[PDB]
Amino acid sequence: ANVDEAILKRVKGWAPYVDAKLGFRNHWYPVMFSKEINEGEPKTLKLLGENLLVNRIDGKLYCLKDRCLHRGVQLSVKVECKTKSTITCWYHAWTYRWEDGVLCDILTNPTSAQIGRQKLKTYPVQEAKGCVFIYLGDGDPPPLARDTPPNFLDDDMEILGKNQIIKSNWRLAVENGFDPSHIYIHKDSILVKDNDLALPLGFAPGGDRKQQTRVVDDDVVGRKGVYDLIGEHGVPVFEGTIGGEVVREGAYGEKIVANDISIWLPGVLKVNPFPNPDMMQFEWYVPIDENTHYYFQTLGKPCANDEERKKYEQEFESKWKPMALEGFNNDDIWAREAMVDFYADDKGWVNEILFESDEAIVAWRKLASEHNQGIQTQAHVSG
Amino acid sequence: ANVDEAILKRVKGWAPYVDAKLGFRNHWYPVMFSKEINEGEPKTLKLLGENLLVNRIDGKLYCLKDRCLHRGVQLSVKVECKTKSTITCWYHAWTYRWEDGVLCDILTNPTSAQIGRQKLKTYPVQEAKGCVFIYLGDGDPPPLARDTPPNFLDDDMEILGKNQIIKSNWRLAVENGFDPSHIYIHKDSILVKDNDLALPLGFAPGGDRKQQTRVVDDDVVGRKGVYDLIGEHGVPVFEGTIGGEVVREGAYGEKIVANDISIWLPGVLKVNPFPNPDMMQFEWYVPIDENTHYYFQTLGKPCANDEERKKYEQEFESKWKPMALEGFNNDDIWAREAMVDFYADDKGWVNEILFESDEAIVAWRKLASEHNQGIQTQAHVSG
Amino acid sequence: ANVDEAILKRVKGWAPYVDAKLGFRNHWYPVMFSKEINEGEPKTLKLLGENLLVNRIDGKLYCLKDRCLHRGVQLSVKVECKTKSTITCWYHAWTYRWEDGVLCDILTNPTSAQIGRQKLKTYPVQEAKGCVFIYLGDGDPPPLARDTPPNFLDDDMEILGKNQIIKSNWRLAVENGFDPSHIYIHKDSILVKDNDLALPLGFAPGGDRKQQTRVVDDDVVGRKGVYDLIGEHGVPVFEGTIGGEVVREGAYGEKIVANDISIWLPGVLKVNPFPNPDMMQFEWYVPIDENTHYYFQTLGKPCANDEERKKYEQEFESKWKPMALEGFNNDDIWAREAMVDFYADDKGWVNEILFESDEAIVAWRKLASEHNQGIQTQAHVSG
Ligand code: FES
Ligand code: FES
Ligand code: FES
Ligand SMILES: [Fe+2]
Ligand SMILES: [Fe+2]
Ligand SMILES: [Fe+2]
Ligand SMILES: [Mg+2]
Ligand SMILES: [Mg+2]
Ligand SMILES: [Mg+2]
Ligand SMILES: [Mg+2]
Ligand SMILES: [Mg+2]
Repeated sequence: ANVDEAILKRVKGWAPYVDAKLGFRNHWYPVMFSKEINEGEPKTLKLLGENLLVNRIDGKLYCLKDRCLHRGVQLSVKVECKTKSTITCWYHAWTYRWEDGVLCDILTNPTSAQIGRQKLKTYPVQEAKGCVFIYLGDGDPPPLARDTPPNFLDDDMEILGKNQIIKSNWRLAVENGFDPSHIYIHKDSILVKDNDLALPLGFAPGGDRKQQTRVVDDDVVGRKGVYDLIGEHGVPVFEGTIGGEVVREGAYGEKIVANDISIWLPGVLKVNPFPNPDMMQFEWYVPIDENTHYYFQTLGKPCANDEERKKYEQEFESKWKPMALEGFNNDDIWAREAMVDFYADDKGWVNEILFESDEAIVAWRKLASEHNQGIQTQAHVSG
Repeated sequence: ANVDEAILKRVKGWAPYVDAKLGFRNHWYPVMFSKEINEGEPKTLKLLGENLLVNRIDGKLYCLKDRCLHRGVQLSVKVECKTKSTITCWYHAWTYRWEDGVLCDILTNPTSAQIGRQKLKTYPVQEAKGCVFIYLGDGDPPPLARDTPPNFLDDDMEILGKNQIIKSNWRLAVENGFDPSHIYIHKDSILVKDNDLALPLGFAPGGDRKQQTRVVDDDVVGRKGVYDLIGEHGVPVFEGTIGGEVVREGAYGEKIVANDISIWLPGVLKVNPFPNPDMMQFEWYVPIDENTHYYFQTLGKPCANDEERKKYEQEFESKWKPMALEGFNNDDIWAREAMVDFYADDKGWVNEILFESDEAIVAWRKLASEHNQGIQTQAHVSG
Repeated sequence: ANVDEAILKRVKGWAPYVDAKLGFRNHWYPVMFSKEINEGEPKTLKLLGENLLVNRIDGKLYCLKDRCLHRGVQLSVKVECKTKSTITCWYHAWTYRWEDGVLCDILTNPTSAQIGRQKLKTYPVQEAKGCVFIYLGDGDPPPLARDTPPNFLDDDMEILGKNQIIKSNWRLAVENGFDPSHIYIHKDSILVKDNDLALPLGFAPGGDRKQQTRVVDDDVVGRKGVYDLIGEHGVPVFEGTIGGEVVREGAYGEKIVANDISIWLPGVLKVNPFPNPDMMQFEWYVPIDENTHYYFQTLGKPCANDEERKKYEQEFESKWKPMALEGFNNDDIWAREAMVDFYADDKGWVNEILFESDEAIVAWRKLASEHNQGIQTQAHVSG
C-alpha cells in the first residue's frame, strides 16, 4: 500500500514491515508525559501521520482528530473550548463532544441538519506510569499490556523519562536500538567511563542461527517480541584488530549491564539492566510521519515507597538523564539520521548487505511483518 | 489537466472549478497600483503561473511574457530597454517590441533569419481607479467592466487599496470571502467593537424566503456573479448555544453593513456597504501559482471633489486601512492558510462536509464552472 | 534512463545528451586542487551524483565510495582511519582497504563470513598540474590526456585555478561556455575595459553550417571536441542597432584574444589565448548532481623554470584571478543560473528556439551524444 510493488517483491522475508512506512495501526503508542498535559490545556501532536488533539477534562484524557469535518482545518489553530465537555471549531463553530466526537451544536446555524448526524474520529487514551498512550486504531482497544514490554506496568516500577522528535523513519530507530553490533558507536560514551560499564565493541556469534534469538508469540496478554541472545553463546569482542594488530579496545569496567535485550511490537525496546544494574531502560520509536519519530525514552526502577521514589527521581535528574538518556543515546540519534538517505527511496531494503549479528534485526522484521495489527496508509491519513 | 480524473469524476457540477488550480484564462486581473509602475521602469510579476513584465512607455502600459524565446531566461534578470519601444534580452540581445512582441532585431546577429519571424506573447493591460489590470488571455479582450463588480468603475467612486501576496490557492480565498457563516471568525474584531457594527455569529437559513442565492448571468456588460441572500432572509444568531446554554454573543451595533454581498468572475467580492454605511469593499483573489494569490483589497467611497477625496484619504490612512483592511481582514488571511492542507492533495474537494450556508459557495463553484472563459493549465505556463 | 521517453523522442540527433542529466560515466573529472588534500585528512565530495571519499596516504591519492556496504551510511559522518592503509565505518566497524576497497576486517565480528568476500567501489585518482582528477567509471582507466584539452598536460604549462560549486546543471554551464553569441553578456566586464580587449557584441555568420565548426574526433590520444569557427567566415558586430539606430558598441581595444575556442568531452572549454595573449583558459563544468556543478577554472602559462613559475603565481593572484576568473566569468555564473527554470522539467530541450550561432552548441550536443563513454543513471548512483 505505501511502497513500490517492485520493491516489495524483492523483500519477501518481511514485505509488510517494508510497507509500514507510517507504522502499524491498531496499537497503543506513547506520545507525551502525563505532567505535560494540564487540565483544560489541549495539546496537538501528529501520530502515524494523523494530527490529534489531546485534552484533560476533570483529570481524564480525551483524544479527537485535529481536523474539522466541515472544511478540514486544524481546530488547534485557535482552540475554543466553550464548555468543559466540548470544543468549538474557530471557523464556523461546529462543536464536538470530547467523549464521543459527536457534532452536538453549530453556533453559526443551530438549525443545521448536520447536528447530531456527524462524528469526528476519537481515539482511546490511557495514562500509565506517568506516560500518555493513544490507541491509534479502530474498534475496542486491547489491554495496554499487549503493547508494552514485560515489567513496564509492574505495580512497584517507577518510570521516569524524556521525549523528543527525531528526523528519521521509526524503523531506522527500532533497528538501531535492537542492533547487537551498533554498540561500537557507544565505545567513547561518558556513561561507559563514569559508570564503569563492561561494554564490548561487539560479539563473535556462537551456536546455530535459530539460537541467536527467541521469538515471544505465546505471551498470554498477546505481547509479541524478540530477545537478542547473541551474548548467550557469543564471545564478546574487547580487542578490535585490523590485519591482526589491536587498534581499539572495548570498555574494561566492572558493571555488567544489558543481559536481557528485547524488542516488542509496536516498536519498543527493553534493556535490562541499564544504565545501572538496579534499573532498566524502555524506549519507544513512535511514528510521527514517514520521516520523523518520537524517541520516547524511559528508565524504570522498582521503588517500594515515596522515599525510594524520591531518591530515584533525584538520581534520574542528577545522573541518569544527562549521563545515559543524553550522554549515551545522543550517538544513537545521529546514527539513525545517517541511515535516512540510503532508505529514503525504499531502495536500502533491497541494497543493504547484512551480516551475522543482523539475525536479531531480521527476526524483528519477520515478527513485525507477521504480528502487526495493521499497516497505516495515506488512505487512513486522508481518505 | 491539473487534477487527477479520480477526484474530478467525484465532483460533478463543479469539476471545471476543481480543475482550475491556476485560475481562469481569458479574464482581466488586477496585479498592482498605477503608482507602482513608473515611466521606463519595468516590473516583474507572476500571474496564472506566467512570469510577466509590465512597462510604462509614453504613459501607456504594455505587458510581455518574461521569458525569452531563445533559451527561456527571464529578461527581467537584467533589464536592457535600449530604446523606448523595445526590450533587449541580456543574454544574446534578441530584441522585442513592447507593442506587439515582434522580434525586430538581434544585436548579436543582425542577419538572423529569426528577425521578424518570431513573436513573444503580449497581454493587454488597462488602468482603472489607480489599479493595473492585465488580460491574461488570447485574442481581443472584452471590456474591463465584464470582470469587475458593479459600481467599482462609477465616476464618483474613489478607490483606495492595499495588495499583498498570500500563501493559499486563490479558490480558498474566494470561498473564505463569500462564506456566509465564516463571520464567526470576525466576532472579536476591533472594527466591529469600535465602529459599532451589528455582526451576528451566523444565520439560521430563513423558512419564508427559500432561495438562498441569486445568480446574475443576465448582466448588460456580461458580468457573471452570485448574491448571498442568507443574511438578508435568515434568522441572525446573536446568542450562540451549546447544550442550550448561551456561551457566546454576537456584536450589537447601530451600523448595518453587508446588505449586499456578491462574488463575480473571475474572483472578486463586493460588500456593500462596508466598513461604513457610505463605503463599499471590492477585493480580488488573483491566482499567482497553484499555492499563492494576490489579496488585492480596495475600499470605494463616492467623492464629489478634491476636498472629499482628501478627507477620504485621511480617513483611509488613519482608520480604514489599519482597522478594516488589516485589523478585520487579517483573520481571513490565517483562515485561508488553515484550509491549505486539506485541499493541497485535491482530496478536500471530495472529503469536505458542507452545511446549509455553503449553498452560497456551491452556487459560486457552479457559476465559476459554467461561465469562466477558460481553464489555465501547465501547457499555458510551460509552453 | 534519466528523462521522460516522450521528450527524448522529440530531440532525436542529440537524445543521449538530453538524457545525460548526471553527466558521462567512464571519464576523468577534476574535483579539487592537490594542495587542498593533506596526508591522512580524507575529503568528501559528490561527483556524477555519487558521494566519494578521497585520502592522501604516503603522498598517493585513493578514492573510496562514501557509502558503507552494510547499512549505506556515509563513512565521512565520523571518519575512523585506524591504520594508514584502511578506513573503519563508525557504525559496525566494517573496515576497508583504500587501495582496492576490499572488506579486510570487521571489528564488531572478526569471524564474519563477509570478511574478504566484499569490496567497496573504488575510483582511480590521478594528480596532474596541481589538479586532482577522479576517473568516475568502471575498469582500468584511459590516459588522462584523452579527457583534457590539448596543451593542458604540456611539460612547461603552469596551471593555476579556482573551483566553486554552482547551482546549475553541468550542460547549461558547458553551453554557456561554448556559445559564440553569449559574449554580449561580457560587454561591460572589468577585464574588457581594464585589459584593453577587442570584444565584438556577436557575429553575423558566413559560409555553410558545416563550416561553422571543426569536429576533432580524430585526435591521436582519443580526445573528442569541437572548435567554434564562427569568426572565420563571420562578420564581427561592433555596432548593435535597433530600428537601424546604434544603441550599443562593442569594445575597440588593441588586445586580440580567443582566436581558438574549443569544447572537449567530458565537458571542458579551452580558450587560446585568454585572458592575455600568452595564456590559455581551460575550464571544466563537472557534474555534482542533476542541479549542481563544479566550475573548475584554470589558467595556463608556459614557464621555463622555478623563477618563471613564481612570477606567474604573483600575476595570477594580483591580476588574473580577480580581473578574469572573477571579473569576467562571474557574469557566466548568473547566466547559467538564469537557464535553470526553462530546462528544469526537461521541456526547454524541446521548447528552445535556436539561431545561427547555436550551430556550435548543436555540434557539441551531437559530438557528446556520439562520443561519450557512458550515460550516468540513478542505477549507478543507487544500485
Ligand atoms: S472548518 Fe470547522 S466549522 Fe467550518
Ligand atoms: S536567451 Fe534571450 S537572447 Fe538568448
Ligand atoms: S553501516 Fe557501516 S559497518 Fe554497519
Ligand atoms: Fe545505541
Ligand atoms: Fe472575512
Ligand atoms: Fe562567458
Ligand atoms: Mg471517547
Ligand atoms: Mg500590444
Ligand atoms: Mg457593538
Ligand atoms: Mg463618513
Ligand atoms: Mg585502487
